[PDB]
Amino acid sequence: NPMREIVVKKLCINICVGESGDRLTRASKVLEQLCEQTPVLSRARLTVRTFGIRRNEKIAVHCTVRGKKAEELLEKGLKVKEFELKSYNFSDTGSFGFGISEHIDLGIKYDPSTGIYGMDFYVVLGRRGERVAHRKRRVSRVGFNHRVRKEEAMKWFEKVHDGIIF
RNA sequence: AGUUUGGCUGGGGCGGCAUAUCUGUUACACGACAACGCAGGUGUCCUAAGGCGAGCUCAGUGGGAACAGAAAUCUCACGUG
Ligand SMILES: [Mg+2]
Ligand SMILES: [Mg+2]
Ligand code: NA
Repeated sequence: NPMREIVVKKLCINICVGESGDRLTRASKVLEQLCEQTPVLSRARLTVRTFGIRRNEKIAVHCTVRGKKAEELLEKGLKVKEFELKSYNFSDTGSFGFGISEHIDLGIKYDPSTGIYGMDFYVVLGRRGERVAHRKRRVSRVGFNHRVRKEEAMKWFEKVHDGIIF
């Protein structure tokens, strides 16, 4: 069927830094730069003495991207990881992710003020017509065979660009 | 000089509060029912923790992502409470 193909729904970038000061402020500037889109902050839940954080205190910053920018951002990440992944990176849901250690490598001019950060990339894949599980009116469940499974995920990956090590 | 120096109570005293009151059970499938019977509360707190409209779904579990681990943040699914 023409609309049984697998497309990329969204790509989510997350930066999980500690503290709630200038480190968070600079990280937000870096993310909104690479994302050309306003990011949002996140607050903790519990209080942990070991991690030195309190409840509802600013910790991380993240954003989500859909469309062409999502596609090209994904390409840059795979280029940094030379289009090479591992077997234990794909979930049975039908998604996968990875992480770069230095934000310089993506092709961003280093600035001596912001510093160097690492980031997380997560990609969600699914067919067309999943809105039935998200619309306000007459919400239902997607069919089982229509759902995306893990085996089809790597096959999609190799099709666009191979290089998976089991 | 005048007067007073609580009560209940398996005698009275010391102890306790069964002295004004709320929930479950004793209580015998309407209602009502005792003991110093059992297990616990009350003399406060809130300009929002009051009023309404809208949006959302909780506890938890499983699969995934640099530092990150049993436990930090992001994502998908299940989830009659
Ligand atoms: Mg009767
Ligand atoms: Mg009765
Ligand atoms: Na007496």
